[PDB]
Amino acid sequence: TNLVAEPFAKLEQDFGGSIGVYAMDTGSGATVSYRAEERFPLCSSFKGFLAAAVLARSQQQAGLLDTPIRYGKNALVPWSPISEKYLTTGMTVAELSAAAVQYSDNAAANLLLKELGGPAGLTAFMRSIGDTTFRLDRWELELNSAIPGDARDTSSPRAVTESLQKLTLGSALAAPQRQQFVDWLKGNTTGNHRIRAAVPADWAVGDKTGTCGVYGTANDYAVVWPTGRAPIVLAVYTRAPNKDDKHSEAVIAAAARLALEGLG
Ligand SMILES: *C(=O)N1C[C@H](NOS(=O)(=O)O)CC[C@H]1C(N)=O
Repeated sequence: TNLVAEPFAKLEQDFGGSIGVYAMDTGSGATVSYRAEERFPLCSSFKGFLAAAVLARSQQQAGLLDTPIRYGKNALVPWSPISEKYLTTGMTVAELSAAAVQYSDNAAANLLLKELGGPAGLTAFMRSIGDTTFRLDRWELELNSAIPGDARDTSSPRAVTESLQKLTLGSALAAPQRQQFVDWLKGNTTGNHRIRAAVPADWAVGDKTGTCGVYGTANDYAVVWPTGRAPIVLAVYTRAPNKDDKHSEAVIAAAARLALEGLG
């Protein structure tokens, strides 16, 4: 039996789908795992790892992050509020990266993906840090289709958490670039009702959300710094079997609460 798992199973049954959770206490090595190795659509959440890959490239291409990109109107797609606002100005690669992370800007994500050689390029970066699960296959907006059983544009809660740790706390990025990634995550604007809602207000959080919407499909991943303790890294993903099934932020927050509670 798995008593630790029963509250999660209860939660996803009330929800009407599947919830996937993985949390790592980087001090103790303790973990909390629920459907941790099943695939879930990435939706917008891929944009965190996208920003990381751009940061890694900027270590080896001098002035890359400072480079202005003067994109045209044909680079724009729905829900690109920052990219639209800066259309007549242009944006640096840094600014695009922060827009992708902190506002989930779609156009900014597509412009950066192009710089890396498209979804296959981001996938190759993820492989280079030892992540064999992550895959990005399509661009915005098609990557959000979230069709049950389609492996395209998916990862697992465990692989996400493991890769997040490597990039934010490990050595996969050089220190200045690691700190930039952490700062982008900390300044995220879209995650207030997800993992941030599960966390004491005095603990620092950096996160990135995803919301495909269809098939009850949404997610959040985070690094959490509890006051006086090593950081906790975690990922919460949801999906559901019917196209009209509605995602729930509350369910992502409740799952996060159970992970933090289950840790030692
Ligand atoms: C990503 O899943 N999305 C981008 C945008 N904001 O969502 S997020 O903050 O939950 O990441 C709208 C939904 C979506 C998309 N359809 O591109």
